[PDB]
Amino acid sequence: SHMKFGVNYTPSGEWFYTWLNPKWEVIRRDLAQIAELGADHVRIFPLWTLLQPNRTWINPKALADVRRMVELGGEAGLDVYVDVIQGHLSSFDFVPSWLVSWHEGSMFTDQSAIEAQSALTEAIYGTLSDMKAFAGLTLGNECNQFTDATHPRRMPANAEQIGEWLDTLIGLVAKRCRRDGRLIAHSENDAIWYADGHAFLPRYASCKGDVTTVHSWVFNGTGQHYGPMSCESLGHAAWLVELSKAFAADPHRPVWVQAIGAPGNVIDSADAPEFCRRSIDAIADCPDVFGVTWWCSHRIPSAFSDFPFFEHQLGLFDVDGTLTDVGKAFRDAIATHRDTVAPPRTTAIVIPVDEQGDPLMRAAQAPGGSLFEAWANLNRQGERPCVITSLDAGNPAKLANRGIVRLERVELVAGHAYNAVSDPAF
Amino acid sequence: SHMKFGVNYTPSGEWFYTWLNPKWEVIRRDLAQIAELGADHVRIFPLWTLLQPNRTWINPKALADVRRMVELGGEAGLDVYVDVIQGHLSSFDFVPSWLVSWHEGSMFTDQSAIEAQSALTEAIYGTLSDMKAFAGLTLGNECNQFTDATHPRRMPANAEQIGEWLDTLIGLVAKRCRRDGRLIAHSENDAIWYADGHAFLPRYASCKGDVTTVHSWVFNGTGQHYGPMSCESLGHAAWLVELSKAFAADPHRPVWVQAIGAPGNVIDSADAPEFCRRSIDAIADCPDVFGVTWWCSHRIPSAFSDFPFFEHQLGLFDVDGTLTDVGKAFRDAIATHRDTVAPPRTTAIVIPVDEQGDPLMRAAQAPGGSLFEAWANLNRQGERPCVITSLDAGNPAKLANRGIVRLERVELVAGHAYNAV
Ligand SMILES: CC(=O)N[C@@H]1[C@@H](O)[C@H](O)[C@@H](CO)O[C@H]1O
Ligand SMILES: CC(=O)N[C@@H]1[C@@H](O)[C@H](O)[C@@H](CO)O[C@H]1O
Ligand code: NA
Repeated sequence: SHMKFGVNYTPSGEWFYTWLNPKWEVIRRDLAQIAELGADHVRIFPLWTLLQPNRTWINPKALADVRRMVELGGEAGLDVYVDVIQGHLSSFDFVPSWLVSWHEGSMFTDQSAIEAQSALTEAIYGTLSDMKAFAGLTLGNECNQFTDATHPRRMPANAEQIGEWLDTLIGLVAKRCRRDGRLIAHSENDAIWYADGHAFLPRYASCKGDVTTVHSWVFNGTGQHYGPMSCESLGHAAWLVELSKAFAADPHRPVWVQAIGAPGNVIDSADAPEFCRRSIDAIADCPDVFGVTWWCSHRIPSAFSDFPFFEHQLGLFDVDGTLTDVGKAFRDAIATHRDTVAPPRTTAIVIPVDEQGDPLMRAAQAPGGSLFEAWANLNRQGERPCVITSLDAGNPAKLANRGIVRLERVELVAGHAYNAVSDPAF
Repeated sequence: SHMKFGVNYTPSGEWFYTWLNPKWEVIRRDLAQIAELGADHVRIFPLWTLLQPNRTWINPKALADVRRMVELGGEAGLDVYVDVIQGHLSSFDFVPSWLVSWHEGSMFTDQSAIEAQSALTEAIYGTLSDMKAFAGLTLGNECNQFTDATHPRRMPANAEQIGEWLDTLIGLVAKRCRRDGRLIAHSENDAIWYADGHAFLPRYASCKGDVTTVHSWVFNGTGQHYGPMSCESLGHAAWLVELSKAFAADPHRPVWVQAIGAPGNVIDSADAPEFCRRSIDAIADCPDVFGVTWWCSHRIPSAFSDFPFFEHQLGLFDVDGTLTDVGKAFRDAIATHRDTVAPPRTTAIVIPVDEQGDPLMRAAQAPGGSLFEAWANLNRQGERPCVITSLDAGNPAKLANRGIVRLERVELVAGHAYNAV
């Protein structure tokens, strides 16, 4: 099992505002730059407001521009994954006018909105279905943030409705994807792992869609509470990988670290290269990792305002296309880990779950929680821990299937370090 | 004093979603159709989300597309008025990501947002300043709806802050407009005239900017309470014209009926042509009317969803491009009233106001109110009433300046018909 290595593509010069009038020669250079790092894929992000400005009209020009960006990715030698619904990017919401204010509604429970997102998922897949470089689709970037209790314009949903939303949209394309050789996934931020009462449940990420996605951001309280270059912080992405597997029905389901960056609000810019290198060392020591997709390709121009300041500095390339120090670190990490194979992990911490396989207390596996710290401490001691649920602890078939020979039990104690946002202003 | 006649331009085929990828040959045909009616101007509506996707970046392609649309209006023989901030159109809000949810803010009070709207106003004027067909700008369509308490995502402001917002944005371009021969205006929905407690005040519409704008929509309770083809309904636009003048410092300031339609949620479709004709008859008998701008040019395609159903039928041309019966009525109204000059109105009903010139009770001038009905009843009787405030009533200079020789005082009685949506 060998990891893919890719980059989340932020267009240079105009960011995602480039979709209004893409500068195709710049986008061509951007993607060639990414390929020259040794990346094998990119993840790209069209805007929902431009794709679907009316509930029952999808803009053909927006679809054609997505196709053109995929085409240029292929011409650079990259596989291209497309996120369908943004939705949310870098602290900003892009919600079409037919779901705001006078037309406020929940994308998760309004049947007419669900039908619209279904039409959009089918239109994106159908537009791209003939492209050799089109590698797969994700429903959208961290869509669960819209339903969290923290959201200022929350779209309500209970957990059963979220399950139906995922099943509906994934089920539109899952059969096509498997027959065509493409991937279908969905993406939640870490509230799915950490926030008690959150309507997206851990098993949804680990059982629905073809691969589990995790987005690893140590500004979530981990870097603040333990230190930016602590083992808890450097190992955070590996923790999410191993945590997610506890909730998977498939004992070797791949886990995609679909976004990870070195955020300057907690990690000193001089440490970001080492953070990159050592975070990927830790990821590479987890079996069945689908790939690592760094956030992000290009710095945000300083002309653009209201981003959390660190978001500007996340790029592997600066605004002119020059490689940054983190870019150099990621390039070297790809070369280092192209054929790293991780050995099985055989000591498991046990997460108490209910009869449906859901955590009794997600706060216990959040930064500062008893389960979070049990894993981190076994990790620091060199024991390479994995994670199972209490239900599977009594299932020798799955245990033997994963090669687990030792169990570690701890009680639930909530952590209080978790940050649901990236910046104090939110 | 002669009226201009124009149309609010809704692009055929794709509505304002056309701004994503304008079909310029279709837009050229749209504007040629409008000119063939005998219209002399159009009002057009760029989208804020496309113009200013970041607080400190205005999209040059969006500016250039506005310029191209103005150019084609001129080539069709039309003057083009541009609304800067949409903002709000036909029940939908278009608010950039940097002012919503995690970035929620008030366009009326957040200084950084005010500076962004200032940059956008200057960029629109500067982009269009060399265009012969560019006739003027309005800050945006019914922007006050964002601060109304009825709005589900309200942008708060008190009346003093609204006044400063207007003064700030208008003052950016007012001198340039006067020097270049163009107009600067702002636009509120009728909450400014009717909604007690609303932070936009009547005198703002009648004193700030170069001309008063009124948008006349009888689904506001007038048609429901009196009947869609009652004199109260047919005269509602003329009423807004004459009511607005009471709060104007300038005794001959022009009043622009900048939007008026025959909404099918209260007016039977078979009656809409007569509603058009007779509403304009009443408007044409008010002096100092800048113009009448019908809502709207082209019907919204039935493929588009979530509009109030009546919005689909407001266009003068059908989805196939054929002239509707209301379009024929508007075309004939232009021919009828191109050279109508309204004589002075000399009998005034008096609006009690406080020392700042604000109504003591806006509900009394709202549908169902005593002042609203006193005007409609005098107009129905052929008395051609105008409107002054109680402050005016003890100012012989202004009274003489407007030619007012008779006053009618009426006791305040609140109306209850007003619909804010
Ligand atoms: C409002 C806010 O800051 N949201 C951020 C989001 O932009 C980011 O993608 C995510 C990563 O986990 O973390 C959230 O807290
Ligand atoms: C939410 C809603 O219906 N808003 C409408 C607005 O679209 C219309 O332009 C205006 C005309 O006066 O009346 C408001 O009530
Ligand atoms: Na529960």
